Amino acid sequence: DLADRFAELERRYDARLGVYVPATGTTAAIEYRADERFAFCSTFKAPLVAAVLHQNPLTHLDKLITYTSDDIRSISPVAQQHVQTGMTIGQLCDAAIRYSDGTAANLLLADLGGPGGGTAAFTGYLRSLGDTVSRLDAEEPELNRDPPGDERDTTTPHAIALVLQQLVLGNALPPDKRALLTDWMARNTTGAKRIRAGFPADWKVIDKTGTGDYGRANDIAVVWSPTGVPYVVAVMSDRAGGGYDAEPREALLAEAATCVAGVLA
Amino acid sequence: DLADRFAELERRYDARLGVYVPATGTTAAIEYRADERFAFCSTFKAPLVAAVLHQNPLTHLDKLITYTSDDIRSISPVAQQHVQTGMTIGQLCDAAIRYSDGTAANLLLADLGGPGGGTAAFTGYLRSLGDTVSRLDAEEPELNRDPPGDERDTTTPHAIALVLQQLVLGNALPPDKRALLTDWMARNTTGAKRIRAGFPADWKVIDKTGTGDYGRANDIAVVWSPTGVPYVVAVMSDRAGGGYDAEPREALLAEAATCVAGVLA
Amino acid sequence: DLADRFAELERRYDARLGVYVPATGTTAAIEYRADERFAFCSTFKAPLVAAVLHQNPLTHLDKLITYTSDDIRSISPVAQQHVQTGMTIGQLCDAAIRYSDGTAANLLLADLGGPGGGTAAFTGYLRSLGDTVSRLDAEEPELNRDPPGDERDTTTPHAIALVLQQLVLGNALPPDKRALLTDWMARNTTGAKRIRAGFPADWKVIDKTGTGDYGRANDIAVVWSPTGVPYVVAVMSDRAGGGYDAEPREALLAEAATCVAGVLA
Amino acid sequence: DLADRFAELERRYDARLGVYVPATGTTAAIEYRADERFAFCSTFKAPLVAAVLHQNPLTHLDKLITYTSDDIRSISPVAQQHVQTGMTIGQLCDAAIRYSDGTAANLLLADLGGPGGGTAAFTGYLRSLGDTVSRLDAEEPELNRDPPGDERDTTTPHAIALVLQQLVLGNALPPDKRALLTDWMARNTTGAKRIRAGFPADWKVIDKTGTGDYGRANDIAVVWSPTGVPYVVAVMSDRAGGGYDAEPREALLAEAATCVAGVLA
Repeated sequence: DLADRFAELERRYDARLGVYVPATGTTAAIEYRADERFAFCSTFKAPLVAAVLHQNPLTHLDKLITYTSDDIRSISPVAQQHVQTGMTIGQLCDAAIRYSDGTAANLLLADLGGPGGGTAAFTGYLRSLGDTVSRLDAEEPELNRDPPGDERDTTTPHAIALVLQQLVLGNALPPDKRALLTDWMARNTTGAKRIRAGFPADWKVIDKTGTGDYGRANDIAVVWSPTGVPYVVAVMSDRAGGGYDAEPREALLAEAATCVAGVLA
Repeated sequence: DLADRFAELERRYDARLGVYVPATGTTAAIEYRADERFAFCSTFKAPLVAAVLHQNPLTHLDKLITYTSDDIRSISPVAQQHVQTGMTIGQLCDAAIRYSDGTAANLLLADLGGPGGGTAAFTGYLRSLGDTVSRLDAEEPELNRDPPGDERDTTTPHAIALVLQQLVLGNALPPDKRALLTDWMARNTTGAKRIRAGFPADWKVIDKTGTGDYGRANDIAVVWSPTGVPYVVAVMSDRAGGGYDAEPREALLAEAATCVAGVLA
Repeated sequence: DLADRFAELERRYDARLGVYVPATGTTAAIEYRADERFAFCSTFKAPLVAAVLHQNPLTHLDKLITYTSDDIRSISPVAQQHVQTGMTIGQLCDAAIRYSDGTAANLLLADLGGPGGGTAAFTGYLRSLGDTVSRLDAEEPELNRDPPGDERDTTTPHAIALVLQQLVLGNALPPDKRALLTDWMARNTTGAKRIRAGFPADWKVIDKTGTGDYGRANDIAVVWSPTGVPYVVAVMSDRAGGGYDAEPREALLAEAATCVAGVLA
Repeated sequence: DLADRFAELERRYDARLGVYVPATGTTAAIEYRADERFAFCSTFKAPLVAAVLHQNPLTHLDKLITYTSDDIRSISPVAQQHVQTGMTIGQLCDAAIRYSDGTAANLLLADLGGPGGGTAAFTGYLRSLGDTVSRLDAEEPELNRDPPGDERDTTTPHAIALVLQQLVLGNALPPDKRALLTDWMARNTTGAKRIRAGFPADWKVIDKTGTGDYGRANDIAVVWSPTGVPYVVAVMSDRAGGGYDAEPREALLAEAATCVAGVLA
């Protein structure tokens, strides 16, 4: 009965929507286009910070990285502000999650090293976590604007929901590094009108958004019931039909989240 | 099926739940124990105010009313403070909507004249909105204490929703008088943890709570979707098994309002 | 010289304003009517929680205190919702500060015991702290409506600033108990349009507010420079000449609060 | 008095501070080093846009301007992504106000035509507004690195302040184009930590920042007191001496904006 509401919304917004909420115990797993590929956009920055955390001792966050004006090829609300002072790996993590800093993402990719600017190294991480589907091919800003139907720079709601579940709810990171990943997502500044807006205020919400061309708008999140149960909520959308220049519609994602919330209550 | 949910919430919370959302042009009506009598408790204070308004000119609102300390018989956070100065009728209106002032409701009843200190004149008024079910027989605070089974001082979620919908959305009052009600109901102080706690914050909510013995908790409220679509939501509950001292479980009404929000999104 | 802006502010709000900011290491005190008595109103609730915290082990915060609907003689946003279940001392503390709950403060005074329904014990605690001017005589709601000119239930901005400094910034409490009072003040709901509104958001502001008749309106707070210097700011006002029904003007306090920030920076 | 506060802030942050608020009817103007030259930096992009606006018709905003990868020489997070799409003038206007787009600056200058790649055109327009002092001479990013003492590419707080007042507050643009300026300015991303960070949140703030070398940081802004009254605040600063790569200190600009808020409150 919930796959009809989602469908009514797809036509309401001239958009395509994908949803996956992994199953807990006392509740069943919500899915809708759950295995249809959607473009990562900036949502990849959450496991990207998880990857960098994984591969290094905490003392590595204090390492200072330096960059030029030419490294700024995308919206960078923080990296634009320290071109000559540079920033430590730790701030790049802060920026990449809390401000969706495109440049910070691109440096953290580099910290991972390897071919393809670190993208292949990153897709390695997801595989390690059990994710046999996602793939990262470009850096910012290209990874937002692959053509519709192109499998490059894509994930599924099913697969991204489970990478998130392991990172914050599971054991992919040791607790000290996990709390860093969590607190960042919790102090995010970019998802106030998405899954955050579809849930009551006494539900805690930590999230990481993603936005790109072709009307793409995503929001992956972990939410906490007012009694303290956690649920993982992956919502994803595009409007590829209306062209590269199609505005995204955040309301669709907030409205989705409200259908989902009434189910988890 | 949304009715399996309300029976879940009943089991999880050890209660009897009652839900009625009038059908709008764009949605079908919600029903769960819709035409079962629940106790009014303090929810009658909303139709009470619109009664004094309906019979009297706006100038009536300045009739200062005086009272003794023996007239204070229920929770009356406001009446208690003016027991030597008195309160105008329009204060007793503020008093009784926003603080659920028991005593002020008793005065407001007396102001409607008639036998049983105005309860006859009041049920009388309800019937002019087409409501032949509900009745008010007691005063404050006895109406809160009727045994289960007993039909005195009872309404139903169907009955109360439609009355409310006439008074806030409909022409049951002219605009000048109508905005005094909606304003008090909007700046109410007693309902933060009920219907309000279960709709996301981009929804506007105005409510009047009621609470009494045998676990009685209610909230009648008019909500507004983030795009301005008004709905009407009547939620009532009692736990007439757990005893006369059974505690009311607000979470139940809040968990139920989230179910409704799922359907209206 | 900051005495000129204040006196200008007295004139266009038709109010009388008291202001005190104790002198920190590098900066000189700010005073203006700093020793003219002003009514406590509800600001006394914060050192009252201090007094209860002081005389009892932490486990005393679990004592269940039980009250009746007769005990509700004043605005009590939380105490009015737990008349049947009762409330613990730590619940009362939370209400007394974060919601200025009136009934909550009365039971806490009763926990202090002693003559005067506890007003004696509270006034003595203040002496212990160094305060030889303030005095609590009545309970709530009487303490809000002593007539102008009446020393009863009055403190001074001077005296209240030095009490608040010792509780928050000194050793008048031990760390475990002190960090409880701060958090309650840091998480207040009544203070958003006063000293909080007059300080840039990058400053941290914890406060307790007071409001009574004759346009009385105070706010007592500790603030933190965005580099972390702490300052104490006692601001108190009334409009007692306008009469018992004079409205308080919150913007006077925000604006006085902005005058002071300009000087702490 | 305030004059002494700004030289305090100068001593502590190790800069020379420049401050000018035009006098309004109600206030007397603030001046600190007000007619001393500081470097435009990015703040010229405010009058730059209004120049395109003034001279061309609205349709001109839809002229697409194509550019090469060689034309990217400054921090250009928006121009970096459209090297194939090109950008309309309206877009290069957005980029240059809200993201301080270096490479969209130049393009708009080249739209002003004439000699020096439109630097001669630009001052030209400045003089048509009364401003006899400021000159623009280079482009991005040369104009950000002129040595101290050099008069090229410089303005003064008194200078820039009155042009900004003409543009946002005055009649240097017909209201239809007057709104596109202020709108872009209101939704600016590059200046959260400067003047905005020094005025309370019930003050509305619009601004165009500038940054460069020798610790140069500026912020020109139009602020609105909570009652509705508008002021113009020009805040500039450098730290020549401490070196060419001497890091700029946003804190200073935020500090000084809090003293301004002190006087105007």
